[PDB]
Amino acid sequence: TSILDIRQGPKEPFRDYVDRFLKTLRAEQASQEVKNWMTETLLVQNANPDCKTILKALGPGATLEEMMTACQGVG
Amino acid sequence: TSILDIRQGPKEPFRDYVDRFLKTLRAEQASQEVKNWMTETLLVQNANPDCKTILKALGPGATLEEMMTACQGVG
Repeated sequence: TSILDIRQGPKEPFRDYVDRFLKTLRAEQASQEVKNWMTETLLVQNANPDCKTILKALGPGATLEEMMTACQGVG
Repeated sequence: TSILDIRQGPKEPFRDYVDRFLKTLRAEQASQEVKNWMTETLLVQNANPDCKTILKALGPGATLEEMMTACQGVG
Protein backbone atom coordinates (compact mmCIF):
# COMPACT_ATOMS: atom_id res chain seq x y z
CA THR A 1 0.00 0.00 0.00
CA SER A 2 3.00 2.36 -0.32
CA ILE A 3 4.43 3.10 -3.80
CA LEU A 4 7.92 2.69 -2.16
CA ASP A 5 7.12 -1.00 -1.77
CA ILE A 6 6.62 -1.78 -5.52
CA ARG A 7 9.92 -3.33 -6.79
CA GLN A 8 10.56 -5.30 -10.03
CA GLY A 9 11.11 -9.02 -9.64
CA PRO A 10 14.42 -10.37 -10.85
CA LYS A 11 12.72 -12.17 -13.76
CA GLU A 12 9.56 -10.05 -14.01
CA PRO A 13 8.98 -8.33 -17.38
CA PHE A 14 9.41 -4.56 -17.08
CA ARG A 15 5.89 -3.89 -18.29
CA ASP A 16 4.29 -6.14 -15.69
CA TYR A 17 6.22 -4.15 -13.02
CA VAL A 18 5.04 -0.82 -14.60
CA ASP A 19 1.40 -2.21 -14.40
CA ARG A 20 1.74 -2.82 -10.63
CA PHE A 21 3.58 0.57 -10.17
CA LEU A 22 0.86 2.59 -11.98
CA LYS A 23 -2.02 0.84 -10.12
CA THR A 24 -0.34 1.56 -6.76
CA LEU A 25 0.53 5.12 -7.77
CA ARG A 26 -3.17 5.83 -8.48
CA ALA A 27 -3.84 5.02 -4.79
CA GLU A 28 -0.89 7.03 -3.37
CA GLN A 29 -1.64 10.29 -1.52
CA ALA A 30 0.46 12.94 -3.26
CA SER A 31 0.19 15.79 -5.77
CA GLN A 32 -0.06 15.04 -9.45
CA GLU A 33 3.37 16.73 -10.04
CA VAL A 34 4.94 14.45 -7.29
CA LYS A 35 3.31 11.37 -8.96
CA ASN A 36 4.77 12.38 -12.33
CA TRP A 37 8.22 12.81 -10.69
CA MET A 38 7.93 9.31 -9.02
CA THR A 39 7.19 7.83 -12.42
CA GLU A 40 10.57 9.11 -13.61
CA THR A 41 12.79 8.60 -10.61
CA LEU A 42 11.27 5.97 -8.30
CA LEU A 43 10.37 3.65 -11.20
CA VAL A 44 14.11 3.57 -12.12
CA GLN A 45 15.31 3.22 -8.45
CA ASN A 46 12.96 0.20 -7.86
CA ALA A 47 13.77 -1.57 -11.20
CA ASN A 48 15.76 -4.92 -11.02
CA PRO A 49 19.55 -4.63 -11.60
CA ASP A 50 19.47 -5.49 -15.31
CA CYS A 51 16.72 -3.06 -16.21
CA LYS A 52 18.10 -0.39 -13.87
CA THR A 53 21.44 -0.31 -15.58
CA ILE A 54 19.71 0.10 -19.05
CA LEU A 55 17.51 2.87 -17.74
CA LYS A 56 20.41 4.76 -16.18
CA ALA A 57 22.16 4.64 -19.52
CA LEU A 58 19.12 6.50 -21.14
CA GLY A 59 19.34 9.10 -18.54
CA PRO A 60 16.84 11.47 -17.20
CA GLY A 61 14.31 12.89 -19.42
CA ALA A 62 13.57 9.55 -21.01
CA THR A 63 9.76 9.25 -21.16
CA LEU A 64 7.89 6.31 -19.68
CA GLU A 65 7.30 4.83 -23.13
CA GLU A 66 11.07 5.20 -24.00
CA MET A 67 11.94 3.43 -20.79
CA MET A 68 9.57 0.56 -21.53
CA THR A 69 10.97 0.18 -25.15
CA ALA A 70 14.54 0.02 -23.82
CA CYS A 71 13.60 -2.83 -21.42
CA GLN A 72 11.77 -5.12 -23.77
CA GLY A 73 12.88 -8.73 -23.38
CA VAL A 74 15.28 -8.04 -20.46
CA GLY A 75 15.10 -10.88 -17.86
CA THR B 1 4.40 25.41 -2.57
CA SER B 2 5.64 22.12 -4.12
CA ILE B 3 8.72 20.40 -2.61
CA LEU B 4 9.83 19.81 -6.28
CA ASP B 5 10.37 23.56 -6.55
CA ILE B 6 12.99 23.87 -3.74
CA ARG B 7 16.46 23.95 -5.44
CA GLN B 8 19.84 25.05 -3.97
CA GLY B 9 21.20 28.35 -5.20
CA PRO B 10 24.56 28.24 -6.92
CA LYS B 11 26.21 30.06 -3.98
CA GLU B 12 23.71 29.17 -1.25
CA PRO B 13 25.14 27.27 1.76
CA PHE B 14 23.86 23.68 1.83
CA ARG B 15 22.33 24.11 5.25
CA ASP B 16 20.30 27.15 4.25
CA TYR B 17 18.89 25.04 1.35
CA VAL B 18 18.12 22.14 3.79
CA ASP B 19 16.24 24.74 6.01
CA ARG B 20 13.99 25.76 3.08
CA PHE B 21 13.60 22.05 1.99
CA LEU B 22 12.50 20.86 5.47
CA LYS B 23 10.04 23.77 5.96
CA THR B 24 8.44 23.04 2.56
CA LEU B 25 8.43 19.29 3.19
CA ARG B 26 6.42 19.83 6.41
CA ALA B 27 3.68 21.38 4.22
CA GLU B 28 3.78 18.71 1.46
CA GLN B 29 0.87 16.24 1.22
CA ALA B 30 2.45 12.80 1.34
CA SER B 31 3.06 9.87 3.70
CA GLN B 32 5.78 10.08 6.29
CA GLU B 33 7.70 7.22 4.53
CA VAL B 34 7.52 9.20 1.17
CA LYS B 35 8.78 12.36 3.01
CA ASN B 36 11.71 10.40 4.45
CA TRP B 37 12.51 9.04 0.94
CA MET B 38 12.38 12.63 -0.54
CA THR B 39 14.85 13.74 2.10
CA GLU B 40 17.31 11.18 0.72
CA THR B 41 16.73 11.33 -3.00
CA LEU B 42 15.09 14.66 -3.92
CA LEU B 43 17.40 16.66 -1.64
CA VAL B 44 20.37 15.28 -3.67
CA GLN B 45 18.63 15.75 -7.10
CA ASN B 46 17.84 19.46 -6.31
CA ALA B 47 21.33 20.29 -4.85
CA ASN B 48 23.59 22.71 -6.91
CA PRO B 49 26.22 21.02 -9.14
CA ASP B 50 29.10 21.28 -6.67
CA CYS B 51 27.20 19.86 -3.73
CA LYS B 52 25.45 17.27 -5.91
CA THR B 53 28.67 15.76 -7.08
CA ILE B 54 29.93 15.46 -3.40
CA LEU B 55 26.68 13.87 -2.31
CA LYS B 56 26.69 11.34 -5.15
CA ALA B 57 30.17 10.33 -4.11
CA LEU B 58 28.80 9.43 -0.55
CA GLY B 59 26.18 7.34 -2.10
CA PRO B 60 22.87 6.24 -0.88
CA GLY B 61 22.39 5.48 2.66
CA ALA B 62 24.24 8.58 3.76
CA THR B 63 22.11 10.17 6.52
CA LEU B 64 20.95 13.77 6.37
CA GLU B 65 23.56 14.81 8.94
CA GLU B 66 26.36 13.01 6.92
CA MET B 67 25.24 14.84 3.82
CA MET B 68 25.32 18.20 5.56
CA THR B 69 28.87 17.51 7.01
CA ALA B 70 30.17 16.60 3.54
CA CYS B 71 28.90 19.93 2.11
CA GLN B 72 30.24 22.33 4.67
CA GLY B 73 31.92 25.33 3.06
CA VAL B 74 31.08 24.30 -0.54
CA GLY B 75 30.13 27.39 -2.64
